[PDB]
Amino acid sequence: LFSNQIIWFVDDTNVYRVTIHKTFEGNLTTKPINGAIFIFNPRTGQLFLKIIHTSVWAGQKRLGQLAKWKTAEEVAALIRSLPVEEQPKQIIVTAKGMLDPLEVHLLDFPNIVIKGSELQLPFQACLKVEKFGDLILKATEPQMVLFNLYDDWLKTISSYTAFSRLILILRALHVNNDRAKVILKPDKTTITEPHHIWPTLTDEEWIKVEVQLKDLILAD
Ligand SMILES: [Cl-]
Ligand SMILES: [Cl-]
Ligand SMILES: [Cl-]
Repeated sequence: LFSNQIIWFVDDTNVYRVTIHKTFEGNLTTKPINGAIFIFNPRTGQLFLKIIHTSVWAGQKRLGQLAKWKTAEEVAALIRSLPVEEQPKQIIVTAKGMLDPLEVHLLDFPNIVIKGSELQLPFQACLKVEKFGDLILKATEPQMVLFNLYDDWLKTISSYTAFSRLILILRALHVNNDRAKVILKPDKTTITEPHHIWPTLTDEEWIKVEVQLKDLILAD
């Protein structure tokens, strides 16, 4: 996972999003809201966030199915925009419905291996992190935004350790957002830098946090 080969995880979970409301007449209305594709490099921490504006669905039906195809289209478009040296060698998807769309969209890229995964990597949780949630909510058109999901961690820990830390954060936020946010703020003075995603914590603080997040996930 952290070798010389560029690897991307691709998450389509958040592409097609809706709000459901029961009207005064007793029927359900379903209205799309903006979504996002998450494309993540586990070695470097790079995230490509492709915001999906609701206008893309105009006209269309079976939007949850079409979202798999839209995701594959956008992955291919990103790849086309990158020099060959920056293109991934492997694309890993935790949703099985992404496999066939990606295969058909990436026929011009014979070097790229597509595989499925049973890992729990819930980028959905990022919608709970104000930076991402508000950006996605308020967008008025599609756009791509770059992030570094490991902040400054790699100065002192390995990619393996950083990946493990990130997964514990995402899973804990997914399972119990309120308690995870408390765990991640151990002191009144804990802050997150404006250009960071996650709090600035000491090594001792991260040790305790990681154990607490793991325990939270186990308690579900
Ligand atoms: Cl884009
Ligand atoms: Cl490593
Ligand atoms: Cl989870």
